[PDB]
Amino acid sequence: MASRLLLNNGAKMPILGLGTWKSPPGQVTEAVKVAIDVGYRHIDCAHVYQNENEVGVAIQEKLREQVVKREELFIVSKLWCTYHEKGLVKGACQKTLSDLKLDYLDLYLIHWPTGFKPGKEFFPLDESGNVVPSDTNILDTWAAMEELVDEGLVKAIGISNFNHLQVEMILNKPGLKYKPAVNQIECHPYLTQEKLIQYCQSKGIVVTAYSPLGSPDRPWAKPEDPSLLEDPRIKAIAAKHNKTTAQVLIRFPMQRNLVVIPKSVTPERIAENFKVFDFELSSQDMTTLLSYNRNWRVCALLSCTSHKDYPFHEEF
Ligand SMILES: NC(=O)c1ccc[n+]([C@@H]2O[C@H](COP(=O)([O-])OP(=O)(O)OC[C@H]3O[C@@H](n4cnc5c(N)ncnc54)[C@H](OP(=O)(O)O)[C@@H]3O)[C@@H](O)[C@H]2O)c1
Ligand SMILES: CC(=O)Oc1ccccc1C(=O)Nc1ncc([N+](=O)[O-])s1
Repeated sequence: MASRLLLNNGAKMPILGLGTWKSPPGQVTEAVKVAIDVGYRHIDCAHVYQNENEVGVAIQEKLREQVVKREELFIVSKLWCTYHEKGLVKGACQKTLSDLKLDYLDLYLIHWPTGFKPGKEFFPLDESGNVVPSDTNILDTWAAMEELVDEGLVKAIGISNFNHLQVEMILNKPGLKYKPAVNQIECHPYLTQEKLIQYCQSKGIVVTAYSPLGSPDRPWAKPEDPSLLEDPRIKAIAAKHNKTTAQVLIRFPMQRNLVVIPKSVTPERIAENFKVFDFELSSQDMTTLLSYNRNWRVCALLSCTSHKDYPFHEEF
């Protein structure tokens, strides 16, 4: 097992990163500092997580402490849906850079394929509970992303929650300058993404697996919901390797050649989640974990099912 994957921009991306969605501003600074100390060199961020300033403080302090050099870190952020208009893309990126206190991002993703009405609401909704869309399309937004590479603001650009037809649309864009480097998608044993992964990987697009532990702190979690961390089949596999269930769930996408980004603000867990390079899941473990697929999504973007670019109508 190698620790980094080669992207189609020629850069290498650490296969393990720290997630920061739901990491409070008052805890994420310590969380990122601890991650850096124990060996994480990839942090997954987003404007919409409302904590990029506090992530940037942690990064800046570790650089000042000479713990790590900038070129050794791989920092990822994401363009929010209200900024899909070509004229707003650069300014959204610069705002993220200012918050993170960085000169450049290693990777900037379109967070969702769906553009939302521009303004001061992350999620403009109407009386039907549906999102107010913007007059944008993914190809024009992609063109604006491409300019950020030429302007040196980001080293790589990519997409998130795009289905394979949406990836194909970009790959066939008239005037395409840069292929997406990464498609970041939800992936875990209840949503195995076999076709979308095979598709992206066949195109040289690296897949990042999000919510690998099943996002147990997701704000919409219900007692009747399944739980990967408490799944007794997965506990059994973990017991066999003398590892925790979290460690199995993190190692699982790694062996499929995916990048994986488990989130924690707990120092012991941040350390524990990193201890995944000292064992291997067997071929049958992998086949068994894949058999648990139920196409069960934590992030289904249910407020946008009528948006023209809603990604989860298609099979994959
Ligand atoms: N592109 C997108 O649209 C998108 C969507 C969702 C997520 N993401 C990214 O993916 C990252 C990870 O996904 P996620 O935050 O949804 O959930 P996740 O990483 O699957 O799970 C996070 C939850 O698991 C807990 N946890 C972490 N390590 C644990 C361990 N060793 N044992 C027991 N519990 C543990 C955390 O608790 P504590 O924090 O309290 O320790 C937190 O409650 C996000 O933070 C974000 O960066 C991206
Ligand atoms: C359904 C709903 O309203 O869930 C919530 C309940 C409480 C607090 C926050 C959310 C929420 O939607 N948070 C998000 N952060 C990032 C998001 N993204 O990237 O799409 S959505």
